[PDB]
Amino acid sequence: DISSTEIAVYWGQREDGLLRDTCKTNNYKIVFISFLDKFGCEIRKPELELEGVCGPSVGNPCSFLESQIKECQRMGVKVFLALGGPKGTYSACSADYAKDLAEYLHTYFLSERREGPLGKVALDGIHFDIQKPVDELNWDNLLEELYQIKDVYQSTFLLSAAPGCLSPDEYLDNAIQTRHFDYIFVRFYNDRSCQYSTGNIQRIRNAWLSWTKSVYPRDKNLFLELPASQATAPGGGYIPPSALIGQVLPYLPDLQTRYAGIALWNRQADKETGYSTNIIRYLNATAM
Repeated sequence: DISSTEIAVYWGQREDGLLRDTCKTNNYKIVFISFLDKFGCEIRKPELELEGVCGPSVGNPCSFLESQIKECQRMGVKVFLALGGPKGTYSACSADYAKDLAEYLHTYFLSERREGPLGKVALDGIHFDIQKPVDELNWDNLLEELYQIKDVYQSTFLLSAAPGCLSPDEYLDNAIQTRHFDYIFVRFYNDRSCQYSTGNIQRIRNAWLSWTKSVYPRDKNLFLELPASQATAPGGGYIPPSALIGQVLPYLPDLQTRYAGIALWNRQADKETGYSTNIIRYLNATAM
């Protein structure tokens, strides 16, 4: 229901501030470290670069984040690594590379097995933000390979995706049809066919409906990914918090069985506008 809303947020740029500060707000159940955005056939050991935050090009090692990640986790925040995003050159390449990459993710991010880009960590999941890949092949294979690893090691890490709001998604449909994703964060913005606009919820309600049919199993596994400010939604889709709570959420089909919460693009914008804070105030403690 609305009261059980969980909030995820994207973090990974200078303007987002500290990962620690993000987690310690208590506003978020999930933080996506964003993004591993340079990988593909001949990239044997992908390197993490967080814009203005860490990586070889910045001169501050991403491994400094290990302690912050672990404190996030200790206070119950799930920390995911997000693949892809709006920039970079990324490809799952081939069936073979999909296995190599899944193993890399497991070894270096999901198991504390070796020192990796974020230090020695076991992240809570891998998030497929496949919005601008080289192309559409092999994302299903990557997901399959990660899913199989989880079974090999009886791991608890989660797998999630962020498709666009018109179903079927051009890049992620085959992956989503495997049913291996735990969570789907549908990007209801930058698309007039399926996003909110002032006084008009029909397109977003209809798109949500479409996604409830498209995504199996029929669990509480669907989130709305939304921009946290008008400026992070140049193509539209921003939903004022009062409208989200009053005009949109109550009217989502299968709200009571499918709705898990929302994700906010991005931490900087959320800080600027107070979006999640306001959401929590309303949906949370509507009556104390």
